[PDB]
Amino acid sequence: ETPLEKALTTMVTTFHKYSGREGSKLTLSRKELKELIKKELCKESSIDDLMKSLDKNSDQEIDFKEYSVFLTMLCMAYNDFFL
Amino acid sequence: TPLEKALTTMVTTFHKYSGREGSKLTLSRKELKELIKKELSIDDLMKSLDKNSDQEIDFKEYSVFLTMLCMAYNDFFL
Ligand SMILES: [Ca+2]
Ligand SMILES: [Ca+2]
Ligand SMILES: [Ca+2]
Ligand SMILES: [Ca+2]
Repeated sequence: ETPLEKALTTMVTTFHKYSGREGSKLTLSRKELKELIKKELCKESSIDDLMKSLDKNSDQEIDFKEYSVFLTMLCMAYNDFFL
Repeated sequence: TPLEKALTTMVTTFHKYSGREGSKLTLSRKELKELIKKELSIDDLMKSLDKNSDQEIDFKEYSVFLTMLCMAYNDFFL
């Protein structure tokens, strides 16, 4: 309906358009995360550094809460460009 | 990239409402109540989000709101 609701909707579906390609469909592996960004945001394994930043449980996959934190970092940054 | 357009909606919506009164960088109770009603009680949500008890929602605090919503949307998606 409203652009905000449509925004939220994109965040949740985008997660699942990539998490279900391999392994648990609930978690983005390294590969799924790399496909995610490259195709949906703006690429060498500095994915590694990100993985590290986001992967709280050191299980080497990004679950949905963990992705939620990525989305936040992005918003904070989009917010500063905005000013 | 829709994702990007989504993140864009996140920040501009905040600012579409934060600069109406008081600091242009925070949402008062009134601005918050505007956001939400036009874009999707408050007292109990204020209490939830207002980490510093200053009675304004700064951008980080709004961030925690957006997360709450995604967690939810993620459920209705299952
Ligand atoms: Ca997966
Ligand atoms: Ca993890
Ligand atoms: Ca304000
Ligand atoms: Ca506050």
